[PDB]
Amino acid sequence: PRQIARYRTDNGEEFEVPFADDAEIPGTWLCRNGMEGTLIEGDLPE
Repeated sequence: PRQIARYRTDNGEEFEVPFADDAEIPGTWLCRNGMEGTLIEGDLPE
């Protein structure tokens, strides 16, 4: 989806990253801090 994705890091810092509508949004992504932040409700867990 074409939304601004927001990954919250271990520090609680929220990270904004604009994706296109062709891209799927996961709840983990390496951020500019060097930590995989968790986007608030994203992909489907197994």
